[PDB]
Amino acid sequence: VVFPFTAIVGQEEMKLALLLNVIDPKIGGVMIMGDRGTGKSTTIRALADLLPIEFKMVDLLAKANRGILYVDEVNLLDDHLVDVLLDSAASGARFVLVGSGNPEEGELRPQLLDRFGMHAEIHTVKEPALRVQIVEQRSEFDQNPPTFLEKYNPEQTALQKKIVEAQKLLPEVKLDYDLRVKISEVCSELDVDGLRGDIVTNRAAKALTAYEGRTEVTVDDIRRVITLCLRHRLRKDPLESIDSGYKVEKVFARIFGV
Amino acid sequence: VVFPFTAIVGQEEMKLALLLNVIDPKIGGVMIMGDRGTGKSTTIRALADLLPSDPFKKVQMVDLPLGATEDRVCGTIFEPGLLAKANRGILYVDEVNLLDDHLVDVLLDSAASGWHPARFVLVGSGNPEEGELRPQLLDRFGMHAEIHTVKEPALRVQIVEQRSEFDQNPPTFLEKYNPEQTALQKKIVEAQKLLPEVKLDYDLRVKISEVCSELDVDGLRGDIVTNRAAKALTAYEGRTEVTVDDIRRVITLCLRHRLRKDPLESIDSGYKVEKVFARIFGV
Amino acid sequence: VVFPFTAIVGQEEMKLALLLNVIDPKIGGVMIMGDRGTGKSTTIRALADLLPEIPVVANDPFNSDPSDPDLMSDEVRQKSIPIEFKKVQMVDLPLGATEDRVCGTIFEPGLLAKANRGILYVDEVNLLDDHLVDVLLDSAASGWNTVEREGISIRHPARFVLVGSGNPEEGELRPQLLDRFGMHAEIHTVKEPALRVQIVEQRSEFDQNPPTFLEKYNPEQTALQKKIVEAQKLLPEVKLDYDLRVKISEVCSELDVDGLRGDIVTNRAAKALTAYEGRTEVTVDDIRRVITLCLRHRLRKDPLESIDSGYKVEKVFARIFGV
Amino acid sequence: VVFPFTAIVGQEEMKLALLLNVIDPKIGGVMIMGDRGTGKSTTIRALADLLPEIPVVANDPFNSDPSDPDLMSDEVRQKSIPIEFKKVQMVDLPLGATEDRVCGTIFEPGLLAKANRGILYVDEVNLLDDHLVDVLLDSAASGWNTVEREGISIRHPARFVLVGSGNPEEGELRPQLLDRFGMHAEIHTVKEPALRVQIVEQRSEFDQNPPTFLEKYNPEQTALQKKIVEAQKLLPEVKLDYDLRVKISEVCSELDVDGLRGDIVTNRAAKALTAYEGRTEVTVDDIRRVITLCLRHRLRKDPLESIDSGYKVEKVFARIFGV
Amino acid sequence: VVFPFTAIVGQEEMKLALLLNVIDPKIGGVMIMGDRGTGKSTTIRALADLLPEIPVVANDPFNSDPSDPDLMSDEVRQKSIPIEFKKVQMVDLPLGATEDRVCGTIFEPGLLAKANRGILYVDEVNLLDDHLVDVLLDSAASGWNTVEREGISIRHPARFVLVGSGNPEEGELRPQLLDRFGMHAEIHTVKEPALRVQIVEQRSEFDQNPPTFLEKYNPEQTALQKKIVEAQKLLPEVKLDYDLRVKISEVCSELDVDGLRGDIVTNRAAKALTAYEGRTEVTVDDIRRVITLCLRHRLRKDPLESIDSGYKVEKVFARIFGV
Amino acid sequence: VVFPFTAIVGQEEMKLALLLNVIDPKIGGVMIMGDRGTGKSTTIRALADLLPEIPVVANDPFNSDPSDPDLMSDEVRQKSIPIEFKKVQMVDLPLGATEDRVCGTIFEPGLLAKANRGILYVDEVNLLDDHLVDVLLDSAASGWNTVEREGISIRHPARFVLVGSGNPEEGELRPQLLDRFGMHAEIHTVKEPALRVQIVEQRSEFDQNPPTFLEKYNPEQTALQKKIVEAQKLLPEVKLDYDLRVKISEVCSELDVDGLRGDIVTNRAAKALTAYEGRTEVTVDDIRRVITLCLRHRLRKDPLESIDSGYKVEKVFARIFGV
Ligand SMILES: Nc1ncnc2c1ncn2[C@@H]1O[C@H](COP(=O)(O)OP(=O)(O)OP(=O)(O)O)[C@@H](O)[C@H]1O
Ligand SMILES: Nc1ncnc2c1ncn2[C@@H]1O[C@H](COP(=O)(O)OP(=O)(O)OP(=O)(O)O)[C@@H](O)[C@H]1O
Ligand SMILES: Nc1ncnc2c1ncn2[C@@H]1O[C@H](COP(=O)(O)OP(=O)(O)OP(=O)(O)O)[C@@H](O)[C@H]1O
Ligand SMILES: Nc1ncnc2c1ncn2[C@@H]1O[C@H](COP(=O)(O)OP(=O)(O)OP(=O)(O)O)[C@@H](O)[C@H]1O
Ligand SMILES: Nc1ncnc2c1ncn2[C@@H]1O[C@H](COP(=O)(O)OP(=O)(O)O)[C@@H](O)[C@H]1O
Ligand SMILES: Nc1ncnc2c1ncn2[C@@H]1O[C@H](COP(=O)(O)OP(=O)(O)O)[C@@H](O)[C@H]1O
Ligand SMILES: [Mg+2]
Ligand SMILES: [Mg+2]
Ligand SMILES: [Mg+2]
Ligand SMILES: [Mg+2]
Repeated sequence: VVFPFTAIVGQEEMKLALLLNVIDPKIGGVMIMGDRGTGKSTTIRALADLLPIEFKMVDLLAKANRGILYVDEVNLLDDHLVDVLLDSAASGARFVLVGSGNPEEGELRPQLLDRFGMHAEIHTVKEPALRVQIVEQRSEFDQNPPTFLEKYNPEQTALQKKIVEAQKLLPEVKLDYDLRVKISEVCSELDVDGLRGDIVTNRAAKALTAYEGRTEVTVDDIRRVITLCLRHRLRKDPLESIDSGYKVEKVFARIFGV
Repeated sequence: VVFPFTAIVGQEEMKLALLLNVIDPKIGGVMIMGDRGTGKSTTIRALADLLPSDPFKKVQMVDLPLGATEDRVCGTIFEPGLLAKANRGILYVDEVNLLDDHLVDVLLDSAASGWHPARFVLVGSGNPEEGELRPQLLDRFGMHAEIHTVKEPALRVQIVEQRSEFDQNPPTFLEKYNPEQTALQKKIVEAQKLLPEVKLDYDLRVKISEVCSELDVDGLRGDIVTNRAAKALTAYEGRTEVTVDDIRRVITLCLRHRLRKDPLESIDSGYKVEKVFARIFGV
Repeated sequence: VVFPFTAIVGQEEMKLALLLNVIDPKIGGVMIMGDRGTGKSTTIRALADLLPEIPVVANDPFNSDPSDPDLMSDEVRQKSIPIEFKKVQMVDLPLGATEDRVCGTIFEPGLLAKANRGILYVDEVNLLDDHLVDVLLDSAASGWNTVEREGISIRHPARFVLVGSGNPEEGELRPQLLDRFGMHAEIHTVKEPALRVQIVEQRSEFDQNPPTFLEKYNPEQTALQKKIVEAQKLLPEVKLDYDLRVKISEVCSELDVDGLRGDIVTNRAAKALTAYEGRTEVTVDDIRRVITLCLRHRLRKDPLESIDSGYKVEKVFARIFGV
Repeated sequence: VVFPFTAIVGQEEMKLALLLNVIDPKIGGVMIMGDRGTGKSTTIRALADLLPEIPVVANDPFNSDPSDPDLMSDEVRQKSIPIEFKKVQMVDLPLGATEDRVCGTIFEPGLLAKANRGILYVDEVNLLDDHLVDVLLDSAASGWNTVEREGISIRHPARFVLVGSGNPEEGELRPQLLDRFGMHAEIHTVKEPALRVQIVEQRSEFDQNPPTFLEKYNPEQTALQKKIVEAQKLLPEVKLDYDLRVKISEVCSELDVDGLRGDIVTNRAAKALTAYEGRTEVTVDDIRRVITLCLRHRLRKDPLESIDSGYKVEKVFARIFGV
Repeated sequence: VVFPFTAIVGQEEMKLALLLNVIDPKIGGVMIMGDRGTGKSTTIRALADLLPEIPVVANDPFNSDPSDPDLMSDEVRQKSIPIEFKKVQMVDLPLGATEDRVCGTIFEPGLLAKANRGILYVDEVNLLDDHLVDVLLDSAASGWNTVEREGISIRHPARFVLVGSGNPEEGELRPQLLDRFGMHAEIHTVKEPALRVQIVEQRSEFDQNPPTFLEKYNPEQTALQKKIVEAQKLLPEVKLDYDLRVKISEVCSELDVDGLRGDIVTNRAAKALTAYEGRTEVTVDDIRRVITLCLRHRLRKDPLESIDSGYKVEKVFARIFGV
Repeated sequence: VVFPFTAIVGQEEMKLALLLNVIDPKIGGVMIMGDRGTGKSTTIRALADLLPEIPVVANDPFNSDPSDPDLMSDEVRQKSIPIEFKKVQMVDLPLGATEDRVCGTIFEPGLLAKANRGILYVDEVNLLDDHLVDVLLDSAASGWNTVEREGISIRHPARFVLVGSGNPEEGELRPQLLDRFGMHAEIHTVKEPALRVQIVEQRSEFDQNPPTFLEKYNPEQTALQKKIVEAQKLLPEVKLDYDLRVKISEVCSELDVDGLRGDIVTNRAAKALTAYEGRTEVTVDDIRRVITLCLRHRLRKDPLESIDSGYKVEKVFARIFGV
C-alpha cells in the first residue's frame, strides 16, 4: 500500500506537470532533479494509482501502450536511451516519458536533454511545522496502512471526476493569433536552438485551461507554465550569474509588462 | 503517410543538395550540418515518398540505430544485410562521429563499387557541436550543407500552425497538397534522362582547375565532384549547356569543407571561395 | 569457542550503537570505520551468542513468519506447519566470492535467501568488487529479491541489517551507498597504558585455555541475555511530546541535510533507547546520546573539515536547546 | 639435498627470527626485505632440515589435533584413534598460480588446506597479483577459512606462519596486509673481503660434491636440532613481571602505533627467546634484542622527516628503561 | 574491373619503386607515404593485374617451392609432386584484426601463410601499433614464423615484400619496424593547372564505361608484362665492378647511418634496375637513380637545423663521386 | 642450411661470451645490446650446429641424468636406464606466446621442461609484458620448477642459460631480471670500408647458393668442435691460488656492487678462459679480459655522473693490481 495522491504536502511542482502530461500525452516527458531523500520516488508511485476491454505503471519494451513509464536510472545513462525516447513518440505505444534525475553525477547531453518537454526542480521545505506533519503522517501510516487510506478516500473520487471531465475538452482552444505571435517573439528573443520549444508551449498552456474548465487563454495561464518548459533549453553558457528561470521572468516582464 | 516534401518552410540549401544527389547517384553523399531541430530528419523521410544486380517497385528508406555492430551491418550468413536493402534505395547515418569504429569507413568504401551491388545514397548528419570529424574521413563526402535557425516572428508562428494542422487530420491533406508534389516528380523524372547530353567547354575546365589549384586544397577530389555537380544542375534546369553562373551556385557548398583548417585568422568559409571566384572570373 | 561479548575493554560507543540497532531492526544498519586494531570485528563476530529468539514456520527454507502476509512467503500465501524455537542466524560473505551464491541459480536458495530476519556482516567493505556491491543496493531498500531469469521466475522476500566495517585510509564505498546505512560510528585508539596492559593480559589469559576462562564470565553475560528482552516488550509504550518533535525537526532542518531522512531515524532511535534502560518516557538527555551518532554521514558540506562534525552537531544542539 | 643451515656465513639478525617463529608457532610471520643477492631465498628453503615433530591424527587432509575437542573440523567432531607423530611440512605457492588451487574448487583440498599449522613461504611478495592476495588477507589471523565456489560452503581451519621475502624497488606492500606479519628484518651486504672469500669458497666446494659435504656439518645440525626440542617444552614456565609489562606498553604509546597488535606480539616473542637460551626468568636486555625488529614496520611517520626508522625506537627504549 | 596501370598519369617515382620491387622480390618492399588524394591506394590495386606467374605445389595450405630447396618446413620434407603453376596472390590485413587470427589457433592457418612469397599490403601502417606489430617483427627478415600458442607447435616459412602506405601527419613509426622496408617513395601532388584536366577527363571517361576502355589500352599495357619477364631471365648475369662497391660503402660510412642493412639493399636495387633497362653491365648513372631514395629513409632524425631529406644524400653523393 | 659461425666478420667480443657459456654451462647467461643490424640475431642462431653431447636417460621429456646425484626428476627417482648420448638443444619462445606454453598445463610438458640443460634464446627481450617475466624469474638461479595451476602438483628439474638480445632504444630492464643474466656484452658498428665490402660480398655469395658453402667452410668449423671438446674436460684441473681470490673481491668492494652473485661469476669465468687457451694456472690477463663484461651492468648508473661504465671498471683494476 502507498500514499494516496493527496498525502504530499507543500511541494507541488511535479503535480502540475504530471497532471498536464496525463490529460494530453503529446507533450512528451518530464525531467526532475532532486535529492534521493526528499521523496521523488514516493510521490510518483502515488500517481500510478487513481489512474482512470472495460479499462479502469511500468518501471525500468512492449507493455507500454497504456500507462506511464518510470526509469529511475536515466541520469547515469550514457547513450542508447535516445533510441527508446525517439521510438516512444513515433507511433508504431503512446505513454508518458516521466524520468528521474540528480543534480550531480550524470546530467545527460544537450543533444538529448532537448528531447523532453517538461522540467521542474525541487527545493527544501525549510519549515519545522511542515516537517513534523510529514513525520507524523509517515508514522501513523507505518502503524497500520489500511485504515489510513480510507480516511483520505473521499477526495479521490472528486479528483477522478475532475480529470475525466477535463480529458474530454479537446476542442476548447480559442487560442489568439496575437498571443501566438507574442509568445513566438519572446521565445525567439533568447537563444533556443530549434523549434522544439514553441510547439510544446503552444499545446501545453492551452491544455491548462482545460484543467480549469474555462475556454479562453490569457496571459495569466501562460505565465505559470512558461518557465516550466523553456528553462533547460536555455543552456547559454556556464556563466550562470542567476538561475535561468529568473532570466525567463525578466524577458517575460519586459515584453508583456508586469 | 508522412509530411509532404513541399511544405517545409525555407531552407533551400538542404533541398537543392538533396535533389542534386538524388539525380546523380555517384556524387558521394551529403553531410547536412547544423544545430538541433530545424527538421533534419523530417526532410529525409519526406524525400522517400517523392520517388517513382544487372538486369521494380516503390523505393524504401533504410536506417540504422546509433548502437550497432557487425552482426547486423555485415549481414553475414545467404542472409541479406541492412545495406542489402537499398539496391535502388537510400541509407541514412546519424551522429556519425559518435560511431567510433571502421564501420563508417566500410560504408564509404562500399560506395562507388557495384560488385554485392547496392548503389545507394550516403546522407550524413549529427555533429551539431561536438568536435569536427577526422580530417581524412570527412574528405570522402560530396558536399557540406548548413542549417541555421530562422530568426523572425512571422514564419516562426506559421510553421507551428502548419505542424498543428497535420495533427488535426493526418489524412485528407495529401490531396490538398497533391498538385505541388506531382509537379516536382514529373520534372525530376524528365531531368533524369536529359543528363547525358550536357557539354562543358574545355576553356572553363582550365579555369576551374586553376581555381582549385590556387587554394591549397590537397588531392584531386575537389575536381571530380564539381564537374559532375555542375552538369547535374544544368540538366535539372532542363537545358543542354553550362554558363559561368550555374557553376557559381554549386561551387560554394561543394568544396567548402576541403579548405585548410589552420586558424591563422578569422576568414569566413564561403567568403574566401567567393573572393577567389570573383578574382579569377569576370562575374 | 569465541571471545565473549562482555570482555571488551573500552570502546563503549560501538556497543551502544550495535545494541540499539539490534533492539529494533527498523534502524537501517550501522557503519564502522577506523584504524587497524582496536577490535573492529573482535566485537561484531561476538554477537552470535547475545541474540534473542524468534518463531519460524517449520521446514521453511525462506524463514517466513506466522501470518504477516505483507512479508509472508509463497508457500504460506497461496497455499494457505507449527512454529518452533529457533535462533537468529548471522551469516557473512567473503571478500572473494562468485555471483552464483549471492543471487539465485536456476529454485535454489541464494545467500540472501538464508539471511531473512538476520544480520549480514561484511568484512573490508571498501575492498569488495563493484560487481557484487551493486547487487546489495537492489535487495536493500526494496525488501524483495529480484532474480527471476533463465526462463523461470521466482520471488523472495529479503530483509537484513547489513552492518559492516572497513578502513578509512583506502576508500569510502560509493557516495550514494553511505546513505543506506542509518548509523555511523568510528573508533579511535585508547592510549592509556593501564588499559593496554589490561587488554594484553586478557587476551593472553584467554589464549591459555578457552573453556575455563569463558565459564568464569558466565554469570554476567547471561544477565544481558535477560536484559535485552525487556526492551522489546516495553518499546511500544513510549510517547513523544510535541515540544520534543518540533526541536528534533528544527535542529536537523537548521543543518543542510537531505529532506526527511535524518529526522525519521532520530525519532525512532532515541525513542527506543529508553526501552533499553527500562523507562516509558523520553527526556532531553536521551536525545544527547543518539543525536551525534545519527546525523553524521548525512551532513554534506564543503570538503574542508577543520571543525569536527560531532562538535558541530553538539554545539548546534546546545544552541537550539539552550543547554 | 640442499644447503645446510649451520653453514651460512654472517647475517646474524635474519638467522634468529626464523628460529623464534619455529619455537613458538603463534607470533605471526617474518617478512625479509633487502638488496639483491645476500641469500634471502637460500636460508628459508634450507629451514626444512631443522624441524620438530607434532602429533596429528591419521587419514585426514586437514591434519587436525587429536586432542582439544574444540578444533575438530568436519567429521571427527561428529565421531567425538590412530594418533601418529609427524614432521611439520613446508609448502610454497608459485607466483603464477590461479585461485583454483589456493582456496579449493570442485570437496578437494586447496593449497591453504595443505599448510595447516605448518610454514607457508611466498617468494617475491612485493609483486604477487593484487587480486589473489585478497583471499588470504583475512584467512590468516582468524584461524578459519570459508569456501563457497560451487555447491559447497564449509568452514575450514587454517593457521600458518606466512614467511615471505621481497625487494624494496618494485613497490610497497598495501598498508593493510603489512600488519598481518609479525616482524620485519632488514639486510645489508657484507663489506669485509675475508667473509666474501669464505662464502665463495664454500659455495664452490658445495658445487664440487654435494653428498660428502654434508658429513662435515652433520653433528652441528644434530646439536642444533636437539636444542629446539628442549626449548619447545620449557616455554610455559617463564613469566613477565608486572612492572615490565607496564613498561613495554608505554613504549607503544609514544610511537603512536595505531592498533593494539604490536603490544601482543612484542610480549609473546620475549618469552620464546628466553626459553632458547635456557633460563626461566625474563629480564631487561632480553626484550631489548627483540623490540627494535618488531616496532619498525608498524611505525607510521612523516613522509620524509630524517630517521632510518631505526634510531628512534632505541632512543625511546633508552629513555624509558635507561641504559 | 580495375584501373589499368599504364593509364595512370604522372608519379614517375613511386611507379619506379614498385616496378623495381616486383622484378627482384628480396629488397624489402616500399613504404609510400604522402598527403591525401594522388591515388596512393589506386596503383597498389592496379598492380595486381600486372603480375608474373610462379610454380607452386598443390594441396599445400600455404604456397611453397616445389623442389628447389630440400623443403625443411613440414611433412613435405620426408613425404618427398603436383604443380599447378598458379599466380602470386595479393593479401591485405585490416586494422581491426586480432592476434589469434593473424597467426592461427587450434592447425588453422593465419594470414601469414597466405601472404608468403607475395605482396602483403598493409593499410595505414601509421595507425596500427603495439598489438599485431610485434609478431610481425620476426616473421620478416628471418624467413621462418614460429608459433607456440595453445599447445600447437610448428615452423612456418614466410617472406613477403610488405608494401605499406600511410599519412605523414599522424605520427612517425618506431625505429625497430622502420628498417624492415627497402625504399621510401614520397608523393607530391601535381600543381600545374594544365595537367589536372587530363586526369579529370580520364577518370570521367573510365567512369562512363569501364568496358571499351581496356581495349583502348590493351595493346599498350600488354607490352609491359613482357619487358619485366625478360628482365627476370637476364638478372642472374650482371657483374658490378669492384671499384664502385668500394665507393658505395664510403657514402654509407661518411653519412653515418646506423647498422649495415643500408648497403645490401642498394646493390640489389642497382643490379635489378640495370637489368630492367636492357644492358648487362652497371654504370654510375644507375647508382645515382636509386641511391637517392634508399638511404634517405634511414637517415638520423635532427631538428637542430632545416636540412631536408634527399638533399643531403645528393650532396654527399656528388662530393664523393665523380661530379 | 644456416650461416656458418666461423665465417662471421669481426665482432670478437660477442664471440667470446657465447663460447665461455658452453665450456662451463654454470654461468648465469649472456646479454648483448646494440644497434640494428650488426648481426645480433645471426651469431646467436649460428651456434645451434656447434655444440657438444651429453648423456640422457631413455626418452624422458625432462632430460634427466643417469650417472649423477639425486637430480633425476621424480618419477625416475623411484628406481634409485638406457644411455643415448644426445646433443644439447636451443629453444626460443616468441614475443607473444601464451601462458599455456611457458609453465605448462593440461601433465603436458611445458616449454621450460623441454629446455632443460639447454639454451633458452629470448629475442627482443626489451619488449615483454609484465607477465610472462615473473614465471621466468624464479626458475632461473633456483633450478627447480613449481607448477600448481590446474589440478597438477609437479616439481620439475629445470636449468638453462637464458641468452637474450635486443636493442637499448626501446626501454630498460627491470632491476630483478637484470641480475640473473651472467655477463653483458656490447656491439658497435664497423667503420672500415674494406670490411663492409667484404661483409656485403660474403652475404651475397651465401645467398647465391645455400649449399656448396659448407663445402667451403667445413674444415675451419670441424676444428672448433674438437677445440671445445678438449677444453670441456681440462676444467676440473685448473686451480686459482688463494693470493688472487682475496684481491678480486676487493675490486667488488670498491665498486659498491649489490649482492654476492657478481663476484661468484668472475671466479668461475676466469677459470673457464684459461681452460680455453690450454693453460692450467690462472694468472693476470686471464681475469683482466673478463672482468670488464661481467661487471659492467651490475653497477648503479647514477645519471648524475657522466662517466661511461666501461672506463670505470678498468680504471680501478690498476689501483690494486699495479698496472
Ligand atoms: N577491547 C579490546 N580493545 C582493543 N583491542 C582488543 C580488544 N579485545 C581484543 N583486542 C585485540 O585487538 C586486535 C584486533 O582484533 P581484530 O581481529 O578485530 O582486528 P582488527 O584490526 O580490529 O580488524 P581489521 O583487521 O579487520 O581492521 C586483536 O589482537 C584482539 O585480540
Ligand atoms: N651467507 C651468504 N650470504 C650471501 N650469499 C650467500 C651466502 N652463502 C651462500 N651464498 C650464495 O649467494 C647466492 C645468493 O643467491 P640466492 O639464490 O640465495 O638469492 P635470493 O635470496 O634468491 O635473491 P633475490 O633477493 O635476488 O631473490 C647463492 O649462490 C648462495 O649460494
Ligand atoms: N595519376 C593519377 N594521379 C592522381 N589521381 C588519379 C590518377 N589517376 C586517377 N586518379 C584518380 O584520383 C582519385 C584519387 O582518389 P583515390 O581513392 O585514388 O585516393 P587515395 O590516394 O587512395 O586516398 P586515401 O589516402 O584517402 O586512401 C581517384 O578517383 C583516382 O581514380
Ligand atoms: N659479422 C657480421 N656483422 C654484421 N653484419 C653481419 C655479419 N654477418 C652477416 N651480417 C649481415 O648483416 C645483416 C644484419 O641483419 P640481421 O638480421 O643479422 O640483424 P639483427 O642483429 O638480427 O637485427 P635486429 O636487431 O633487427 O633483430 C644481415 O644481412 C647479415 O647477413
Ligand atoms: N510528502 C513528503 N514530504 C517529505 N518527505 C516525504 C514525503 N513523502 C514521503 N517522504 C519520505 O521520502 C522517502 C522517499 O525519498 P525519495 O526521495 O523518494 O527517495 P529516492 O530519491 O532515493 O528514490 C519516503 O520513504 C519518506 O520517508
Ligand atoms: N518545415 C519545417 N522546418 C523546420 N522544422 C520543422 C518543419 N516541420 C517540422 N519541423 C520540426 O522538426 C522536428 C523534428 O525534426 P528534428 O527535431 O530536426 O529531428 P532531429 O532532432 O533528429 O534533427 C519536429 O518537432 C517539427 O516541429
Ligand atoms: Mg577484523
Ligand atoms: Mg630468492
Ligand atoms: Mg586508398
Ligand atoms: Mg634478430
